[PDB]
Amino acid sequence: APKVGRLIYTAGGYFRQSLSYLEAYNPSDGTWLDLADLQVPRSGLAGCVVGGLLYAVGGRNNSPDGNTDSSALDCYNPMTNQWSPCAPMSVPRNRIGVGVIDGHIYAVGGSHGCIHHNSVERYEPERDEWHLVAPMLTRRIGVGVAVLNRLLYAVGGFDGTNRLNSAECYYPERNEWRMITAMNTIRSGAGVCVLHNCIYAAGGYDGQDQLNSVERYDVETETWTFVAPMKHRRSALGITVHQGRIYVLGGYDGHTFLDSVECYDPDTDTWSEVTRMTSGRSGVGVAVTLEH
Amino acid sequence: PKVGRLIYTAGGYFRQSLSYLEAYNPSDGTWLDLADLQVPRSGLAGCVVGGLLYAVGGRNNSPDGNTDSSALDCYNPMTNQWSPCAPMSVPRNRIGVGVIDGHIYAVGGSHGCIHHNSVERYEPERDEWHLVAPMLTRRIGVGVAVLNRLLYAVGGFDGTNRLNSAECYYPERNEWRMITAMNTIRSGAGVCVLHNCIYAAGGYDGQDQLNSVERYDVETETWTFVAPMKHRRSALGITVHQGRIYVLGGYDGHTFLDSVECYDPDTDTWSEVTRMTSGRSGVGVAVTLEH
Ligand SMILES: O=C(O)[C@H]1CCCC[C@H]1C(=O)N1CCc2ccccc2[C@H]1CN1C(=O)c2ccccc2C1=O
Ligand code: NA
Repeated sequence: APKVGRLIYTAGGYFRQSLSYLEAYNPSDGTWLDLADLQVPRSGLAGCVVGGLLYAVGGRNNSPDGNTDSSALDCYNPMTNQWSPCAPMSVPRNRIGVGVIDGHIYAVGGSHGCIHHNSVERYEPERDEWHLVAPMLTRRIGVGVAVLNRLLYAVGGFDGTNRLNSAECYYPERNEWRMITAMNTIRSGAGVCVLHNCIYAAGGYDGQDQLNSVERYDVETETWTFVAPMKHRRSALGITVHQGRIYVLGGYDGHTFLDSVECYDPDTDTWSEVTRMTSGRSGVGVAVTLEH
Repeated sequence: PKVGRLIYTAGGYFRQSLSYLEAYNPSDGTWLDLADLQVPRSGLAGCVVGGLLYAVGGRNNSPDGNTDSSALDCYNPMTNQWSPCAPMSVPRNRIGVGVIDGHIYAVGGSHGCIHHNSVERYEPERDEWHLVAPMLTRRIGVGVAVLNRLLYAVGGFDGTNRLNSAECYYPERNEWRMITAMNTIRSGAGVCVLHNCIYAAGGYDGQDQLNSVERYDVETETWTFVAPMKHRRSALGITVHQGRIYVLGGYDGHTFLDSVECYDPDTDTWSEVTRMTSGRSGVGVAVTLEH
């Protein structure tokens, strides 16, 4: 009983300045929707869907006349096509990673000016409150976050001095972090998601170049393995999964800003370009309408 | 009375950091296309000392990468050539500068996350930078004016909030003192001196771009609004030529302005006198000195 009419949202991003675009792609018919724009333009933000509502978390408003790190949590309702402000986070978080467990949004890492966060906080939609949980073992900005077996995985990033290939796993019931096996490649701003019980890490920045390589983590073998690489090299990419296929949206390749949207098929182990965004951008917040 | 003075505009930003050097003559209304900067940059500040234009600080903002500048480059109008001078101790994007007794003061600015309260002074004869007493507040996007041999730092951004505050530097004592705060919060506003009053035109208050203009009389210690500009503009270049303020370019929230307005203090009115060859923001502006 698969759900029909699910939409891959893309919120915010950067192209010469921070963007406020909210657009929705339908993978079935291949159409794009031009939805209500963000109140404040934002890049380096993260997107997630909880209970039929899209959330935009953290980021930064990069403009020609100054920069401002965001602690904002804004909620988009598809029925009304309207953004509504929620309770803001305890601290601003640019280049943030987020994950959802038991209907609560986890805000992981990110930066506030010079402060590279290892702190993590949890949002409860029912009472509109943020609360700090156990902090990470490593400071991480540009961190990719994945949820698997009711555990939160923080993958890659940048601690302020070193660019990270390491990763750690959070345990909500115990409230503690534990380091897992490090990746084969150093990655900051990589697209991290979960597909068929494996944590993927696509693209990112290794300190030298933007990456097109993709590797997945099998939790039982505790081993990172390379799969088919993407066509285009990209960091700060939006990522998500829809009906057994990973979708990577936009990004930055060291020179241009990508409008390309590649689609990974795990059965054949091949990437294919399915569509293009209305304009090239990086640092977007991406999510999908939930299954059921 | 010197004639043939030129309003220079160096650097700027449109899509990426620019390396334009153009000069406007207010007398005949002509534009000159002079030698380009060796490295493109925006958020810089321009000043003239002894017949030589200087380009201080800034930021090479491009799609390939972003790099804050600690560079001092000197333009000679006789040779139409840029020459590199001794660099500053630290990079300073969105810098403010003022000249006192032939020395260039580099005030505030940013180096990535770091918002400077530090100030350093350049000696053209020795080609040396030296740190003086730091400001009481960290300021980026600060406007600098020089009146009665005192340097005034007006407005800006301290890393958390945009500022309406201002402070005055005393070169002989080497210390800063807070003056009366502005009526409006301003970052990236055009600050200059005219008829013994420190003007503060436009800017960015965090929410919107401003068209309002207010001036500070040093004796009354009071900020007072004057006639506002036609266009709302932040990150604008500003200068004074024969008793009239000239604001060049800027950013209005949507477009990058090519407009150049001119303020007449006798009538308290602005008027569009010319257009730049292309719209831009974060330009370094200065004028040929008067006798
Ligand atoms: O995040 C920021 O501070 C600002 C800095 C100014 C540009 C926007 C943004 C930024 O740099 N991002 C996007 C968000 C994001 C999110 C996660 C990881 C990395 C990033 C990097 C990716 N990236 C670059 O490194 C870069 C360098 C130069 C131009 C454009 C870019 C670019 O798009
Ligand atoms: Na903006």
